Amino acid sequence: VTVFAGPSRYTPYVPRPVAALDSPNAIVRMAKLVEALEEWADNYEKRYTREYGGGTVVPKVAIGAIRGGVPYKIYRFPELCSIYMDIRLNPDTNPLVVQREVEAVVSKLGLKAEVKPFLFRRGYEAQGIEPLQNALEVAHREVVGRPTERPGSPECSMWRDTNPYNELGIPSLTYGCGGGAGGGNTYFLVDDMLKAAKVYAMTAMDLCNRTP
Amino acid sequence: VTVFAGPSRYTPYVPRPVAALDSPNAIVRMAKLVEALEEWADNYEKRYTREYGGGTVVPKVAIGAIRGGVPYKIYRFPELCSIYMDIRLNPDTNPLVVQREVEAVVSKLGLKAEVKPFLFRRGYEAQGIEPLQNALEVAHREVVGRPTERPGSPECSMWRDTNPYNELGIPSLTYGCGGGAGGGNTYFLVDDMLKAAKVYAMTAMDLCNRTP
Amino acid sequence: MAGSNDVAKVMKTLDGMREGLIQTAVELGSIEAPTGREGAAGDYVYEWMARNGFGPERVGVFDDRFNVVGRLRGTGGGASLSFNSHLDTIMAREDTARFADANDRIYHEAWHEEGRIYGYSVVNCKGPMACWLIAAKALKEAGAALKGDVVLTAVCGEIDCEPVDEFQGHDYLAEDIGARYAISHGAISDYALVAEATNFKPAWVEAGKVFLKVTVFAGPSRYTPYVPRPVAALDSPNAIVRMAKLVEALEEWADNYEKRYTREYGGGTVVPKVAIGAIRGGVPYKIYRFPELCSIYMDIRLNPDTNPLVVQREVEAVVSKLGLKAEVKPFLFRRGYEAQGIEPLQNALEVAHREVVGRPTERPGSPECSMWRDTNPYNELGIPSLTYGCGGGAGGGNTYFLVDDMLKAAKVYAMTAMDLCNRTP
Ligand SMILES: O=C(O)c1cc([N+](=O)[O-])ccc1O
Ligand SMILES: O=C(O)c1cc([N+](=O)[O-])ccc1O
Ligand SMILES: O=C(O)c1cc([N+](=O)[O-])ccc1O
Ligand SMILES: [Mn+2]
Repeated sequence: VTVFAGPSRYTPYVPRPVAALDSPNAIVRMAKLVEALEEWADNYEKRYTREYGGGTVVPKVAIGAIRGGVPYKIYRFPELCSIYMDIRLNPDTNPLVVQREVEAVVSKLGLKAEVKPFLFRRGYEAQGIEPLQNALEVAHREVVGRPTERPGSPECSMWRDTNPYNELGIPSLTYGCGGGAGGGNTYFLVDDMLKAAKVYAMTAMDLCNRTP
Repeated sequence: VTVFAGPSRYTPYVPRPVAALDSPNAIVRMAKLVEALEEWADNYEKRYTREYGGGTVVPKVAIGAIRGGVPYKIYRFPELCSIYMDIRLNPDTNPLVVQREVEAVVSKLGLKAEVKPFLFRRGYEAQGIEPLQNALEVAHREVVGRPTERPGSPECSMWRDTNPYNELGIPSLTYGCGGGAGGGNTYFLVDDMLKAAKVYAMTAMDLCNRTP
Repeated sequence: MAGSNDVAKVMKTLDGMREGLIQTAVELGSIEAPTGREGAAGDYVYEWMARNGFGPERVGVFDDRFNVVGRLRGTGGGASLSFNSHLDTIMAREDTARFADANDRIYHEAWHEEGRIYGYSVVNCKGPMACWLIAAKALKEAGAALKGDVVLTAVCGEIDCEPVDEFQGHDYLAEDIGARYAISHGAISDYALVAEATNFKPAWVEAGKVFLKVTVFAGPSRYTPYVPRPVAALDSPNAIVRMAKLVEALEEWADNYEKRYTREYGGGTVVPKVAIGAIRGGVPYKIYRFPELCSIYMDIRLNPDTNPLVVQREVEAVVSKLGLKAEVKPFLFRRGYEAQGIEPLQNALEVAHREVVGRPTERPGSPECSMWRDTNPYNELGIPSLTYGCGGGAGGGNTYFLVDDMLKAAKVYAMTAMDLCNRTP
């Protein structure tokens, strides 16, 4: 998201006082856009929460980077300033819909901006997962002792490589020990790692002996 | 000015909703510092305006650059974010005093920050300027036709190379045709350029024939 | 003010760091680091400050010639004090053109024999540098209460090397990329103490300087079998010969220059001196024709109130009185300053000095007020600054410090900080 302003002025000529949204300094305007975008994000994750058999997807939003202009030439404030947003999608959300929502936040503030997508990947729920699901379930109850529980939302609402497999028709799930690093967990119990390796092996012995 | 926050979280784990000033995303907190610094800046130029024989100094403030973190790794928001400020000084202001004021703005918001100077240069009013002043005045009245006026404040309140000369004991002023580029003027009238070259020449013929 | 009971604790700590003080000086003095190659010395100080948690920054114009700046941060609301010394040393092993034996030992090395530390690199200037490094370490480890920051500034290029003619850029610069660069790019503070060797005598006046290149003209060039003889020296076609005459006229001017421009300031009495530091003309590998020109290079110190153009005209007159044609061209100008508003640092130091050294401070020796030290950049930029350390100056030239004296200076440095850094700006 690049917000435009201007005209550029050498610091001894900058007009003051001026309303934030009218500032010639694009950094100043962006700061106002950021709090509007944070509230939009607060409501986004709730509006687009969606439950699937494979888990509940809670799609979140973060502002991951900002810049404008360059640190080694600061005697003129920037005519532009960019923000970089990570916006997670549930499998059923079109990226263009999200872009218009953001274009609208900007429009409500009366700002001139460019909202440009530079990454798009689709999320998927597995189709025909039952054989792997079952093979794993059997192994899990043997090694861990109880039925499996429904996954925590953050671990359903990220990017993991189940997506490429699913996209290409290889039914796929994710499973391992410990809390996610995004959490952030910083360790594994050696005993749990051993448990997992056992589950992985058992899963293989079931599944790899079926005829396709 | 670097604002600190954290802890870093993978986008699917970001806590919402959170008050801006309590946000784990330093960019979010920074937006809030930017508003406080913009108000402080509106008042700074008035509080430190000061009138001298060589002109009236109106010292301004601009935020010239912002960044955090990097655009090519945005899946975790930054724990820090930096701002880069141009703060003009009248010849009589200690830089450390200004730093304390900026640290105070930060403190009033309950933020943890580093306010670190990376540039300091002094401004000067000329001493013992009269002979040059006089030669120039005379030449100016012959070529332009009326007396010189007191300069516009932005042209007194910037950085020009009169400062190194005055610092080193060489009485020095600035003088030319047209509006300043920080203005921003984008052309000169050839007639005005010719007038200046005449004023320069006459100034030289007077002054360089005076005894030191 | 200085703490009552918190001083004794810090002093005790300093008594226990004596050998650490010694090794630091010796290791530091041992590094080959003449002006132009202080890189390695900077690297040492950076990792020393880093280990002791002063969070150093490299602040420089080149990646191999830089200043090192760290801080000992205070609780809040106090005055800042800089401690400053320089990383370069005087003699390079290269320099057979100014010294009779460029490769002595005292010129390049540093060792602890007897409870003394020998070496020009220690007198100027790693001895005093070690002192405040240790003082800072003591303050930090003793948990001394300081409201203000202590800024630790180790600079490059203090020694008066300057570029001229075909000698340009990285290899020949000094002061332009040293302290004044560091201060201009962050190393600012309320007051500054420059640790160089005075003898426990504070100085807060220093001299400026103007360097003149004087080229005398003659001619016409003649192949040696054609040179006209006999001719009065001042009429010689050989510019070398005429210069020889100008040289004794300039030496006479110099004997009187220093006396005429002696001036007494509160910060010390300035006796500004003159030396001819170099001569050349023309080239050694083509001597079959004498030169039509010959240049001389003069170091002329200025008191704080003398315009360099005034001095240039005096030299031009000397040339004129001999009936010679010459170009007197300046290729270096720096101003000297007396500290303004120095009293708080003066007082903090005075009290400390009397606790440790035992007697009042005396007025400084003239050469130490009439030289170039890094007080000039600090004062030029509005940071009141004085000089103070142990031992005799290398310009003397002294060649050693007493360890007992170094321990004393480090103690004086600490007390000064404990006083000053708790005053309100
Ligand atoms: O699987 C994860 O937890 C995970 C976390 C991050 N991250 O916190 O940035 C990135 C990729 C991951 O797979
Ligand atoms: O002299 C000026 O007007 C001037 C303007 C800028 N600027 O607008 O960035 C910089 C240097 C200047 O001298
Ligand atoms: O500080 C000094 O004593 C000093 C001496 C010389 N020198 O003797 O050539 C040069 C630079 C100095 O700072
Ligand atoms: Mn020195």
